[PDB]
Amino acid sequence: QDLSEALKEATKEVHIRAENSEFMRNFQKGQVSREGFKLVMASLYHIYTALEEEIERNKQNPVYAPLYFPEELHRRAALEQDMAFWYGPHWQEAIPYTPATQHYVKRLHEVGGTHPELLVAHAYTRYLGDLSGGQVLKKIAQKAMALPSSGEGLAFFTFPSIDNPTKFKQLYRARMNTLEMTPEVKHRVTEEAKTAFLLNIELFEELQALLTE
Ligand code: HEM
Repeated sequence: QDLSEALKEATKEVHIRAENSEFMRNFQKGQVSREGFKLVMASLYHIYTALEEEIERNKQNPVYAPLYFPEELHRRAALEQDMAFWYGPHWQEAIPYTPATQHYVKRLHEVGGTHPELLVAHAYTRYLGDLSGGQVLKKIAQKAMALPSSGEGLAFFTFPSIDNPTKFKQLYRARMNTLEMTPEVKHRVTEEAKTAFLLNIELFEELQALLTE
Protein backbone atom coordinates (compact mmCIF):
# COMPACT_ATOMS: atom_id res chain seq x y z
CA GLN A 1 0.00 0.00 0.00
CA ASP A 2 1.31 3.45 -1.03
CA LEU A 3 2.41 5.72 1.79
CA SER A 4 -0.05 8.55 0.72
CA GLU A 5 -2.94 6.12 1.13
CA ALA A 6 -1.66 4.60 4.39
CA LEU A 7 -1.47 8.12 5.81
CA LYS A 8 -4.94 9.17 4.66
CA GLU A 9 -6.43 5.97 6.04
CA ALA A 10 -4.50 6.08 9.27
CA THR A 11 -5.60 9.65 9.99
CA LYS A 12 -9.19 9.71 8.82
CA GLU A 13 -10.65 9.06 12.29
CA VAL A 14 -8.51 11.61 14.08
CA HIS A 15 -9.27 14.19 11.35
CA ILE A 16 -12.99 13.90 12.19
CA ARG A 17 -12.07 14.44 15.82
CA ALA A 18 -9.96 17.54 14.94
CA GLU A 19 -12.76 19.09 12.94
CA ASN A 20 -15.04 18.71 15.91
CA SER A 21 -12.86 20.41 18.54
CA GLU A 22 -14.90 23.21 20.03
CA PHE A 23 -12.60 25.78 18.42
CA MET A 24 -12.86 24.36 14.88
CA ARG A 25 -16.60 23.77 15.28
CA ASN A 26 -17.04 27.42 16.17
CA PHE A 27 -14.57 28.42 13.39
CA GLN A 28 -16.53 26.41 10.78
CA LYS A 29 -19.84 27.95 11.80
CA GLY A 30 -18.30 31.30 11.07
CA GLN A 31 -18.00 32.18 14.83
CA VAL A 32 -14.25 33.00 14.90
CA SER A 33 -13.30 36.36 16.72
CA ARG A 34 -10.22 38.51 15.78
CA GLU A 35 -8.88 37.48 19.25
CA GLY A 36 -9.26 33.73 18.57
CA PHE A 37 -7.99 33.99 14.98
CA LYS A 38 -4.89 35.94 16.14
CA LEU A 39 -4.15 33.26 18.75
CA VAL A 40 -4.33 30.40 16.35
CA MET A 41 -2.37 32.21 13.60
CA ALA A 42 0.42 33.21 16.05
CA SER A 43 0.60 29.57 17.22
CA LEU A 44 0.93 28.44 13.56
CA TYR A 45 3.68 30.99 13.09
CA HIS A 46 5.79 29.16 15.75
CA ILE A 47 4.75 25.71 14.50
CA TYR A 48 5.63 26.35 10.88
CA THR A 49 8.81 28.12 11.93
CA ALA A 50 9.99 24.98 13.72
CA LEU A 51 8.67 22.63 10.96
CA GLU A 52 10.53 24.57 8.27
CA GLU A 53 13.73 24.82 10.29
CA GLU A 54 13.71 21.04 10.48
CA ILE A 55 12.84 20.71 6.81
CA GLU A 56 15.90 22.87 5.97
CA ARG A 57 18.07 20.79 8.31
CA ASN A 58 17.00 17.64 6.50
CA LYS A 59 16.58 18.91 2.93
CA GLN A 60 19.28 16.54 1.57
CA ASN A 61 18.43 13.59 3.69
CA PRO A 62 16.82 11.01 1.39
CA VAL A 63 14.19 10.10 4.08
CA TYR A 64 12.73 13.59 3.40
CA ALA A 65 14.28 15.09 0.24
CA PRO A 66 11.61 14.03 -2.33
CA LEU A 67 9.23 16.34 -0.37
CA TYR A 68 11.48 19.40 -0.45
CA PHE A 69 9.20 22.06 -1.90
CA PRO A 70 10.07 25.34 -0.15
CA GLU A 71 8.91 27.70 -2.94
CA GLU A 72 5.51 26.10 -3.34
CA LEU A 73 4.65 25.14 0.19
CA HIS A 74 6.61 26.85 2.97
CA ARG A 75 4.42 29.17 5.15
CA ARG A 76 6.83 31.04 7.43
CA ALA A 77 7.15 34.12 5.17
CA ALA A 78 3.32 34.24 4.68
CA LEU A 79 2.83 33.88 8.46
CA GLU A 80 5.27 36.76 9.03
CA GLN A 81 3.15 38.96 6.75
CA ASP A 82 0.06 37.91 8.62
CA MET A 83 1.67 38.63 11.98
CA ALA A 84 2.55 42.22 10.80
CA PHE A 85 -1.11 42.53 9.64
CA TRP A 86 -2.73 41.27 12.84
CA TYR A 87 -0.18 42.32 15.40
CA GLY A 88 1.48 45.41 13.96
CA PRO A 89 5.03 46.30 13.08
CA HIS A 90 6.37 45.06 16.51
CA TRP A 91 4.63 41.74 16.24
CA GLN A 92 7.64 39.68 17.31
CA GLU A 93 7.29 40.98 20.89
CA ALA A 94 3.48 40.99 20.88
CA ILE A 95 2.66 37.42 19.74
CA PRO A 96 1.95 34.70 22.25
CA TYR A 97 3.86 31.43 22.47
CA THR A 98 1.46 29.15 24.25
CA PRO A 99 2.41 25.95 26.18
CA ALA A 100 0.51 23.67 23.72
CA THR A 101 2.35 25.51 20.89
CA GLN A 102 5.68 24.94 22.76
CA HIS A 103 4.81 21.29 23.08
CA TYR A 104 4.16 20.91 19.34
CA VAL A 105 7.43 22.80 18.52
CA LYS A 106 9.36 20.51 20.94
CA ARG A 107 8.15 17.41 19.14
CA LEU A 108 8.97 18.99 15.75
CA HIS A 109 12.54 19.52 16.92
CA GLU A 110 12.74 15.95 18.30
CA VAL A 111 11.63 14.59 15.00
CA GLY A 112 13.83 16.80 12.83
CA GLY A 113 16.85 16.29 15.00
CA THR A 114 16.60 12.64 16.11
CA HIS A 115 13.90 10.94 13.99
CA PRO A 116 14.02 12.62 10.57
CA GLU A 117 12.48 9.66 8.78
CA LEU A 118 9.25 10.71 10.63
CA LEU A 119 9.36 14.38 9.42
CA VAL A 120 7.13 13.39 6.45
CA ALA A 121 4.31 12.73 8.91
CA HIS A 122 4.45 16.31 10.15
CA ALA A 123 4.69 17.83 6.70
CA TYR A 124 1.80 15.68 5.47
CA THR A 125 -0.38 16.61 8.44
CA ARG A 126 0.08 20.39 8.03
CA TYR A 127 0.64 20.99 4.28
CA LEU A 128 -1.82 18.58 2.81
CA GLY A 129 -4.55 19.88 5.08
CA ASP A 130 -3.55 23.46 4.15
CA LEU A 131 -3.97 22.58 0.46
CA SER A 132 -7.41 21.06 0.91
CA GLY A 133 -9.56 21.88 3.86
CA GLY A 134 -7.46 24.97 4.60
CA GLN A 135 -8.95 26.55 1.52
CA VAL A 136 -12.46 26.09 2.90
CA LEU A 137 -11.34 27.53 6.24
CA LYS A 138 -9.88 30.53 4.34
CA LYS A 139 -13.30 31.35 2.85
CA ILE A 140 -15.07 31.07 6.24
CA ALA A 141 -12.45 33.34 7.89
CA GLN A 142 -12.87 35.90 5.11
CA LYS A 143 -16.58 36.00 5.47
CA ALA A 144 -16.58 36.06 9.31
CA MET A 145 -14.02 38.81 9.70
CA ALA A 146 -14.60 40.93 6.54
CA LEU A 147 -11.23 40.14 5.13
CA PRO A 148 -10.65 41.43 1.60
CA SER A 149 -10.21 39.18 -1.46
CA SER A 150 -6.87 40.85 -2.08
CA GLY A 151 -5.60 38.45 0.64
CA GLU A 152 -4.22 40.73 3.42
CA GLY A 153 -4.28 38.97 6.73
CA LEU A 154 -4.78 35.53 5.07
CA ALA A 155 -1.31 35.15 3.38
CA PHE A 156 -1.04 31.77 5.21
CA PHE A 157 -3.96 30.45 3.19
CA THR A 158 -2.54 31.65 -0.15
CA PHE A 159 -0.09 29.68 -2.35
CA PRO A 160 1.03 32.14 -5.03
CA SER A 161 3.48 29.54 -6.48
CA ILE A 162 0.98 26.70 -6.81
CA ASP A 163 -1.50 27.22 -9.69
CA ASN A 164 -3.86 24.42 -8.67
CA PRO A 165 -3.83 22.84 -5.13
CA THR A 166 -5.50 19.59 -6.27
CA LYS A 167 -2.87 18.83 -8.95
CA PHE A 168 0.03 19.84 -6.59
CA LYS A 169 -1.40 17.69 -3.87
CA GLN A 170 -1.47 14.74 -6.37
CA LEU A 171 2.24 15.49 -7.17
CA TYR A 172 3.15 15.67 -3.47
CA ARG A 173 1.45 12.33 -2.90
CA ALA A 174 3.21 10.76 -5.85
CA ARG A 175 6.55 11.99 -4.46
CA MET A 176 5.70 10.73 -0.98
CA ASN A 177 5.29 7.38 -2.57
CA THR A 178 8.90 7.41 -3.89
CA LEU A 179 10.36 7.58 -0.30
CA GLU A 180 12.23 4.41 0.67
CA MET A 181 9.79 2.47 2.83
CA THR A 182 10.10 -0.54 5.03
CA PRO A 183 7.29 -1.88 7.22
CA GLU A 184 9.13 -0.33 10.15
CA VAL A 185 9.27 3.17 8.71
CA LYS A 186 5.78 3.04 7.32
CA HIS A 187 4.17 1.94 10.51
CA ARG A 188 5.98 4.62 12.52
CA VAL A 189 5.27 7.34 9.99
CA THR A 190 1.49 6.72 10.25
CA GLU A 191 1.77 6.65 14.08
CA GLU A 192 3.56 10.01 14.08
CA ALA A 193 0.90 11.51 11.73
CA LYS A 194 -1.65 10.52 14.40
CA THR A 195 0.45 12.31 17.00
CA ALA A 196 0.75 15.42 14.77
CA PHE A 197 -3.10 15.48 14.62
CA LEU A 198 -3.28 15.12 18.39
CA LEU A 199 -0.85 17.97 18.94
CA ASN A 200 -3.13 20.11 16.80
CA ILE A 201 -6.27 19.00 18.79
CA GLU A 202 -4.44 19.82 21.99
CA LEU A 203 -3.60 23.28 20.72
CA PHE A 204 -7.23 23.89 19.75
CA GLU A 205 -8.34 22.68 23.16
CA GLU A 206 -5.92 25.06 24.83
CA LEU A 207 -6.90 28.12 22.70
CA GLN A 208 -10.58 27.48 23.39
CA ALA A 209 -9.88 27.45 27.13
CA LEU A 210 -7.84 30.67 26.82
CA LEU A 211 -10.75 32.24 24.94
CA THR A 212 -13.35 31.13 27.52
CA GLU A 213 -11.32 32.21 30.71
C1 HEM B 1 -12.87 22.42 10.80
C2 HEM B 1 -11.65 21.97 10.61
C3 HEM B 1 -11.35 21.29 9.35
C4 HEM B 1 -12.18 21.21 8.17
C5 HEM B 1 -13.53 21.78 7.86
C6 HEM B 1 -11.29 20.37 7.35
C7 HEM B 1 -11.69 19.95 6.04
C8 HEM B 1 -10.89 19.09 5.16
C9 HEM B 1 -11.41 18.70 3.79
C10 HEM B 1 -12.72 19.03 3.03
C11 HEM B 1 -10.36 17.85 3.31
C12 HEM B 1 -10.35 17.17 1.98
C13 HEM B 1 -10.81 15.75 2.21
C14 HEM B 1 -10.67 14.83 1.00
O1 HEM B 1 -10.13 15.33 0.01
O2 HEM B 1 -11.09 13.63 1.07
C15 HEM B 1 -9.28 17.80 4.32
C16 HEM B 1 -8.05 17.04 4.14
C17 HEM B 1 -6.95 17.10 5.11
N1 HEM B 1 -7.00 17.72 6.30
FE1 HEM B 1 -8.49 18.92 7.09
N2 HEM B 1 -10.08 19.96 7.89
C18 HEM B 1 -10.10 20.58 9.05
C19 HEM B 1 -9.13 20.48 10.08
C20 HEM B 1 -7.87 19.83 9.95
C21 HEM B 1 -6.85 19.83 11.05
C22 HEM B 1 -6.99 20.44 12.40
C23 HEM B 1 -5.77 19.09 10.39
C24 HEM B 1 -4.43 18.76 10.83
C25 HEM B 1 -3.88 19.59 11.63
C26 HEM B 1 -6.17 18.72 9.03
C27 HEM B 1 -5.40 17.96 8.11
C28 HEM B 1 -5.80 17.48 6.84
C29 HEM B 1 -4.90 16.59 6.03
C30 HEM B 1 -3.52 16.06 6.29
C31 HEM B 1 -5.70 16.37 4.88
C32 HEM B 1 -5.35 15.55 3.71
C33 HEM B 1 -5.99 14.19 3.73
C34 HEM B 1 -5.37 13.40 2.58
O3 HEM B 1 -5.80 13.65 1.43
O4 HEM B 1 -4.54 12.46 2.80
N3 HEM B 1 -7.49 19.11 8.80
N4 HEM B 1 -9.65 18.45 5.54
